[PDB]
Amino acid sequence: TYTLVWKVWILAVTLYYAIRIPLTLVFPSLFSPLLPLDILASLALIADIPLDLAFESRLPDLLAALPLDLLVFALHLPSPLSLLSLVRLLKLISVQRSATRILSYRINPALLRLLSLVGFILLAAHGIACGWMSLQPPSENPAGTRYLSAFYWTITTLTTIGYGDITPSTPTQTVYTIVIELLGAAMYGLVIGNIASLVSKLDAAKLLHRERVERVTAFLSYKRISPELQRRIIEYFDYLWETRRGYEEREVLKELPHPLRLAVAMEIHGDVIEKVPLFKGAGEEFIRDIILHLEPVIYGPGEYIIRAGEMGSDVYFINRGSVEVLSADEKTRYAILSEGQFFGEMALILRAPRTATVRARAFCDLYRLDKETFDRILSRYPEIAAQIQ
Amino acid sequence: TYTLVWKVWILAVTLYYAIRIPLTLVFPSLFSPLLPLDILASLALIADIPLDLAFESRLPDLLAALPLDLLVFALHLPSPLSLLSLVRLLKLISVQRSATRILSYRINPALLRLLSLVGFILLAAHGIACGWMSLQPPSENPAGTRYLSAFYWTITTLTTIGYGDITPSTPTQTVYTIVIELLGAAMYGLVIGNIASLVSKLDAAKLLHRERVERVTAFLSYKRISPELQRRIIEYFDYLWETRRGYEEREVLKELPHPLRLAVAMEIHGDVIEKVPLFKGAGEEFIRDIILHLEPVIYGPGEYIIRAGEMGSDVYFINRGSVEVLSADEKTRYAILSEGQFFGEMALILRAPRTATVRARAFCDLYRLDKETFDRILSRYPEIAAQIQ
Amino acid sequence: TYTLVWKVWILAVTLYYAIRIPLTLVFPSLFSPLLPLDILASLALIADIPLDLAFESRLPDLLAALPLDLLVFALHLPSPLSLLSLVRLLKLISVQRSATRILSYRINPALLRLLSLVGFILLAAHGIACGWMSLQPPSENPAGTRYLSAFYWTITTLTTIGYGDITPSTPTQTVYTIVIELLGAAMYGLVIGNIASLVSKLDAAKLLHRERVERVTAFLSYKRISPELQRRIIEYFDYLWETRRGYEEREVLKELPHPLRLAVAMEIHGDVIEKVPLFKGAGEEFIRDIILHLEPVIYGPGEYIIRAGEMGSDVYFINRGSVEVLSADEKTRYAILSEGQFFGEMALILRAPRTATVRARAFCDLYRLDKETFDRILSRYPEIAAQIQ
Amino acid sequence: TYTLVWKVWILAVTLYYAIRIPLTLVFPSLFSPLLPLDILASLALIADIPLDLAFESRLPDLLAALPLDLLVFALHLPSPLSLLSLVRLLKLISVQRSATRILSYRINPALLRLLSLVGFILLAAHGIACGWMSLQPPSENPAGTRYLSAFYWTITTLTTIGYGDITPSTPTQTVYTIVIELLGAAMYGLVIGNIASLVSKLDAAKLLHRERVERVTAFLSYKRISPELQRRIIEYFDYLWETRRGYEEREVLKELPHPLRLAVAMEIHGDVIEKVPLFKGAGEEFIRDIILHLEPVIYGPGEYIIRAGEMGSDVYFINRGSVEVLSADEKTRYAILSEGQFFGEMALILRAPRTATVRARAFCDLYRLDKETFDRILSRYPEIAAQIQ
Ligand SMILES: Nc1ncnc2c1ncn2[C@@H]1O[C@@H]2COP(=O)(O)O[C@H]2[C@H]1O
Ligand SMILES: Nc1ncnc2c1ncn2[C@@H]1O[C@@H]2COP(=O)(O)O[C@H]2[C@H]1O
Ligand SMILES: Nc1ncnc2c1ncn2[C@@H]1O[C@@H]2COP(=O)(O)O[C@H]2[C@H]1O
Ligand SMILES: Nc1ncnc2c1ncn2[C@@H]1O[C@@H]2COP(=O)(O)O[C@H]2[C@H]1O
Repeated sequence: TYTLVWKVWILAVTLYYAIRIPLTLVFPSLFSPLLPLDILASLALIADIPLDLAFESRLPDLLAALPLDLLVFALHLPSPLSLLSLVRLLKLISVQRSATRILSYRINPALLRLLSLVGFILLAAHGIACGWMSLQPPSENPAGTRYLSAFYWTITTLTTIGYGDITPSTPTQTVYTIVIELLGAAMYGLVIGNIASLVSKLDAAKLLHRERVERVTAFLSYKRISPELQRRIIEYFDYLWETRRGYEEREVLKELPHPLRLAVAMEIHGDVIEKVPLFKGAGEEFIRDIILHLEPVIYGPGEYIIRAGEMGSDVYFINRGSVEVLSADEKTRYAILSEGQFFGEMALILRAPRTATVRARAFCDLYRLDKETFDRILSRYPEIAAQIQ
Repeated sequence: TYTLVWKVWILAVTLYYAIRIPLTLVFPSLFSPLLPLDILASLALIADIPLDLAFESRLPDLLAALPLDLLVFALHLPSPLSLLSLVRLLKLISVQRSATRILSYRINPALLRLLSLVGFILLAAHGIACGWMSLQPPSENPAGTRYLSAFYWTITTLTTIGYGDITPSTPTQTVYTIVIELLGAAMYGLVIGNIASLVSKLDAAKLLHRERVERVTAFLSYKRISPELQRRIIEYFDYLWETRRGYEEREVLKELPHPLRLAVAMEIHGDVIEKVPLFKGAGEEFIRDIILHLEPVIYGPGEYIIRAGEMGSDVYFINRGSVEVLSADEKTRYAILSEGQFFGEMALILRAPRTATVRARAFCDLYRLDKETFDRILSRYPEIAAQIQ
Repeated sequence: TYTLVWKVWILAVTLYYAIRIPLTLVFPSLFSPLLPLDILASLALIADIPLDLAFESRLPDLLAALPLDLLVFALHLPSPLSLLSLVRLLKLISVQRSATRILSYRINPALLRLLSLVGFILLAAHGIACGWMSLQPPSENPAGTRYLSAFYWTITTLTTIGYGDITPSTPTQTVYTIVIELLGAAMYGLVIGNIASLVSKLDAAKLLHRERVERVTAFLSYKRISPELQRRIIEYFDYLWETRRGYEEREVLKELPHPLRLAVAMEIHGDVIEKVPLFKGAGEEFIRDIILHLEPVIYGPGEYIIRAGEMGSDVYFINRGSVEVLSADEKTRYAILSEGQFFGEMALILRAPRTATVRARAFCDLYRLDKETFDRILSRYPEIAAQIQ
Repeated sequence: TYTLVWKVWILAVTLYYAIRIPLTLVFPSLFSPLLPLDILASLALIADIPLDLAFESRLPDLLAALPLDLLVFALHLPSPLSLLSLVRLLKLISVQRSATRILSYRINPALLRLLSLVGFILLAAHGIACGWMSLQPPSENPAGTRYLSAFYWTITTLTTIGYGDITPSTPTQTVYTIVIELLGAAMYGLVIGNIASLVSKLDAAKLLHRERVERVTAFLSYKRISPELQRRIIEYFDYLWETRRGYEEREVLKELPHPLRLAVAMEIHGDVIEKVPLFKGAGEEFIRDIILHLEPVIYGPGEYIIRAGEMGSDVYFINRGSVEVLSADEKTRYAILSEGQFFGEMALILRAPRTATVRARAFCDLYRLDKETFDRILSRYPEIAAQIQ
């Protein structure tokens, strides 16, 4: 758990190198003031190059391990022989790999890639400003002012803005500006593509539900469906989006493995069947088997779950909604059933027409178990089929 | 239902603050002329900060509740001590959250996010123009003209255009222009990504049908399918796209819950089975059970639904098309069947070869019920199996 | 079929209006030279406004029907009272709707939307150049040269390039340039989004096959699969992509309706079962029923379809590949089977171990029919079960 | 295998032509110095135009075959009559087609299209620089310097940067700059769209797993699932992503054909059933049949695979994890089972309650075979049902 601070320190030291080595390349009078920090960074990299193998393609790390920057700056080598100090930025590839490895589970990978690209773009802009120094004619200008001008020019170039108040004056400056132009176009396209990918998946669930509703309502309007049924279906879809975020229970449950799905079924509806008087005198295997076959169904307000006098082969367990039960002819209210309650128990023990109708008060979700699955389950458990009969 | 006008008023007051507080920061001679509106806005925010809890992360609302802007403007504090008045824009986050909460169901969420980003970009452009005032050297220029120049510069920057006729002249102006450059690149990328996400889902159904047709025709061309069958399949796909928008009936129906699917089946084909002479003397449960197993099939023009003399185990209910019936050898036209009619009733009561052939005149859609599902349904209802036999 | 030329003429006349009315607004000395074309266009629009109801939201058409442009130009009304002539561009909305309606089936809808946006952008650029005339100070410059300058400026603005050699000089010019800046950013974002949507679906099948291969090979590498089996699976996937474009036969077939799927099965494998000696003395219903249950399987080179001495319950019909049959111990080659041939016929008439092994020479695709479906089919046709026994 | 070097040579020769013919159009004093290379390229194209038919829409190849460039340059034809030499770039279309044909399987097609577009954009930029020469006024400037200026201008235009330090001065230059402006906007939009398409599919598997986890956890949080079960499910999903990259075994296996799936089952679990004492004295057909019905299930740490005293109808084969077995009441550890081992063998030979419980130590993956599939398999093989009983 203590490797996170070490990785953060590696981030800090590699950013310090990325900001320092091109500035020191530009200004030779910068090696000595930051010499202690430079040697500290070098020894940190040396001590980190074996530490990567502990608690874990490695060519960039090896290239950025040995200190080329110290030799070229101490010897005051010319620019072609000092451009080899730029190998310290090979640490950035391994840093980005480690960052994607450590915090991918906590941060959206598209957003993480976008922030990594933004940081790399800022570092590249600093490097391009330093390169702009390398070709700008010498002048009696403060280092801060000329760095501000170079950073302004490179930020104008990368963002494809092109004010034109800072333009090349020498052929080498023109070649460098063409290269930076192409690089800035490439990274601006990368930024826009990353933003587009992030945005297109920002509301994936909402868009999925929207197209789900649109296709259903278009199909219904083709089939000449009355506005009442259309409004009821739209209200059901709105309730589904507001409660389950438009996710069907069956699709989510089947995507889980057998033991996790069994535990989920336990926690969702084990109490509601534990209240059930019929299923006592039975082992936990029978309970798990019957609740693994509970098919959820959502009933809107004013909908008839069943009709009295009809055959009936289903048993319903209320999960989160509230539902009312009326008489056979639906004049008087027998009782009120809420979460944790169940009805239709008479259908399991006897094959006779139902006694009373039950209608949903509001949007209620309940689990329906047909007689086929119940008979299949009790067939595997003859000892349970005795007392129920 | 009266909270919509209150939310609209909150929108208006927060936009007024967003347009006012930076302008008043720029021009000190603006606090007094808009003092009544300022105090009205302040009292509206104070009265709204408890109203959010009624009829419903809250840190921005609390930050934007108390009036920092009134204190700094009355005391004429310097710019570093008056930048704290910008906390009133924390109301914008809650405003955007409320806007996404209230009208997401009525407006495409991608388009809603795009418009919200456009409005925020306009407000940010106004703020950036005000900041451009804050660093522009003082001059004897009208407020309108200098605001027009600043807004022109910031709109040029944000849209990544960069005319260059308005460029920084001071180092602080250069730093501010770099910051605004990065911000404008970021928001232009955001705009382009939002537009790309909106466009990619503009014709999701049409693109789905297009790739559906393309894969089918490529597979058929691989299998050496004659141009006649290819043209017939293409015509069927065109009819499907023009009627059902390329949506299969089974996929749409199975995506609905059991009661809503039952009601949809009711409205689609309850009349066509109510005409059916065979199914009278039966309860509504049997009707719902049989029509819940009706598998829709689309028959193109000139296609043979069945052949006379063949065994036959299907019954078809015309839904929206028109179909013709010929003789066994197909010389004479027996009759014409249209929407609401049905044929194949003889197969349900007797297992004998069919008497006559039936061929589709135009593109007709009808529901086919095989003998297996019918026998399964009537087995559950022995009382219905009596009169049918 | 003669409405296509009329729609093309409407396209030409509305483009002529879009290019003419702003130019004539800019140059008052342009109404008379194009007066015959103007009145011809007006009468064409008048005669077309009832023709839309024949052989087929209509508010833009009604607005663009009556000739506001003729009145304002003849009366030489000022700019605020002549801006009402721009209602003729309301014809563009109906033109775009008709274009999307007529040729959506022949041209990729994303590409069609991109071209429509490009044309609208060109027309808008012409209009913006005309507006640039409307605010440019009067000068002794040729109309062609000033139009070229205005079009250059507007094309620079819309493409977010911003050279800056043409910049506003008056406050009204600055406001117009800000508006055109925002519009150009919006339409450039629209162009980029349309291009991104078009590109993301350019290789949908290829990308689907690529991710299909990648997930399979990653899962196999996780399960420690030898390089031989990995190479065989990669070769099979390459063959599948090169022949069927990565589309599984079952997925394509099940996406078709029952009669079209039956006809496809007819054309694919009716000859190969017509050669089959066992299935003669049988009606076409039995043939269609058995071939509707043919499950396709792809066998790579060197793969064992079955093994001699094993029980065996499958019959295979070669479709497009070439396959060889060896002895029971696989020393001698019994024969060579090609497209249109079949083997495994002994398993249908007798439940005994197979006599010889059969191995694929090259990548061969054949249809496998297990004994379960065959027994189910022949059970429905007892008259066919006689001679086969 | 020797056609790859020929295709590379064609690439080199067509790039040489693309860089040469516009430069020679600009500078008439360039035909003679590169005459041997020109005639070598011409003869290479002539010898390649029949070679395309060997070891394989052809109109561009025929157009670019015959040497129009040699005639116009030798005759020193004017620009309108020498623009016909640009037909040599028709070779680029066939080159791109061949490149997409040869290395699509080895390189991501989106990335390949992006690189092809980048190369075409560089060639077009060179051509646009040459066209900029064609309209630039003659001056005593070195060819290198003026080419650098033209390339700088065209790169500024295409990347939508627009510095403005190089602007048109003549009407023809203005028209050319407008055309290049539109072309640069189009290709920049193409680059951004290609980058967006590449990025959106960079982490398709990771994004799929992320949305899989998000929908599951949202559904569970809706159903009031305790943080313990939520954490267990999150840990299982993390393990699944880290091992199988979030791919379910069933989905991957069913996407393979029957023989390849059979071979995969062989290699995955043939040894673990070869250790099994019960299944000896059985043929390979029975082994393949039983292992083709092995349903994989993933059990997290601390999870109960079965419970002692319960009926039990499953047999589990450990594949990659490690699992422990305890007593019936779970006080003592019976043994330790690892990869290649199996338990639950008693359920196959006798229908009695299980003797001991088995719980997973760490995340273990094992294949569960229920009694239904085993009974179905052994029913087809009566000779195997003897010794097992
Ligand atoms: N007053 C009530 N309280 C609780 N449950 C009831 C009441 N009336 C009817 N039910 C249930 O509703 C069912 C409808 O008919 P059943 O025969 O299935 O058995 C009935 C009971 O399970
Ligand atoms: N003239 C007709 N009018 C209506 N239906 C018919 C006519 N002729 C045949 N049919 C139907 O077409 C069916 C074809 O053969 P069946 O034996 O299934 O029973 C037949 C009737 O259901
Ligand atoms: N020489 C051959 N020519 C054609 N088919 C053959 C030949 N030898 C074997 N077969 C087929 O291969 C099958 C393998 O064993 P069966 O008993 O299924 O019946 C066999 C025949 O159908
Ligand atoms: N000590 C052990 N070593 C290996 N396997 C065991 C051990 N104890 C129990 N099992 C297995 O675990 C199973 C649990 O109950 P069964 O009756 O299915 O048969 C048991 C054996 O297959």
